[PDB]
Amino acid sequence: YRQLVNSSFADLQKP
Amino acid sequence: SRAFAKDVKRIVVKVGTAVVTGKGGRLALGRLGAICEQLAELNSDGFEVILVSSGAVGLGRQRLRYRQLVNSSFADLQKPQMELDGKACAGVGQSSLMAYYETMFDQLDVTVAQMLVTDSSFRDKDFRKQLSETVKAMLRMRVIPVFNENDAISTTGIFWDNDSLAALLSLELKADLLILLSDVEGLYTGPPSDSTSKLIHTFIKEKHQDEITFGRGGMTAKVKAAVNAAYGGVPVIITSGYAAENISKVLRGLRVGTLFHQDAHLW
Amino acid sequence: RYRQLVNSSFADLQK
Amino acid sequence: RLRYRQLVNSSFADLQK
Ligand SMILES: Nc1ncnc2c1ncn2[C@@H]1O[C@H](COP(=O)(O)OP(=O)(O)O)[C@@H](O)[C@H]1O
Ligand SMILES: N[C@H](CCC(=O)OP(=O)(O)O)C(=O)O
Repeated sequence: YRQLVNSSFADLQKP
Repeated sequence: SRAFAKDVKRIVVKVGTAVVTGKGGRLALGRLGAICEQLAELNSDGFEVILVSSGAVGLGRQRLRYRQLVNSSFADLQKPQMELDGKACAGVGQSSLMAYYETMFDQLDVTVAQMLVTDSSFRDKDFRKQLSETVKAMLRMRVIPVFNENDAISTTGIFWDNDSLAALLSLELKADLLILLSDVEGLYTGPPSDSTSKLIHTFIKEKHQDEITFGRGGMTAKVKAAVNAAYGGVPVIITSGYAAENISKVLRGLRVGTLFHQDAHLW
Repeated sequence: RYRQLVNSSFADLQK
Repeated sequence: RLRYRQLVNSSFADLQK
């Protein structure tokens, strides 16, 4: 979750 | 009164900011497509078309903002977000708009070329002739130029905005008409919001000039550019940019828009 | 608002 | 393309799950 909150939408696109 | 249509060959048309961008800053697809189609059919007929477009800044905001949101931490997407630099926007929006124009005109069998001139380089002497030579050659080649003020690199008391660019350009090119395509359907005796005004067919000084309300631009600059463009040749016409057929009926001799003619005292 | 943030979609963050 | 569209239209929490 911390990852999901300090990450950039683009990052979500990359595994 | 509008009788020059039997002579007009070289035409300069300007599309403002509220004619190219609709909702959200994206392109107004139908409006731009219709205007491009009419310009293409005008070019095919034999007229020489000069285009001075605008609206790159909005496209700018759009794509740049998107990129912002794309590369921004989810939580960080709530904290204050910087405002996109005006110059930075221009550098993206001009490219986007020029590419869209190129694709439409390649679909419409017309070839266009990019021509960016900064307004502070117009005091030079060699440019005064080089611009006239290059535009003459490209018009003889049946190629529609798309002039625009270069905002990516540049440097108020004086407003030398897009209207001034179009006016002084048509002063240089020795054109015939400088059509000002805008959201409104012409001049008005005050704001168009209320119902105590009237559409003005012809612009005579000592009947409407210092008797009407004039308000990065606005009609307080539109009128000041149009008067200077008018005196020195080149009658100008202001017409609504929404209507797709407006150019045709303007050039067919019909009575559409407002005239700023140097010999308007006769009419 | 963070609660709302979590609910919204990147699409919505825009507009 | 479809994955991009799915990610563009999803809830943060959904992105988590
Ligand atoms: N007679 C008038 N007096 C004052 N304001 C006017 C008058 N007629 C129109 N306006 C307003 O001024 C604005 C001028 O827009 P315009 O300068 O043509 O395009 P842009 O500002 O988007 O480049 C219009 O949106 C219109 O609402
Ligand atoms: N590049 C844009 C062109 C748009 C524009 O100039 O319209 P105007 O300020 O004359 O109403 C700008 O300089 O603001």
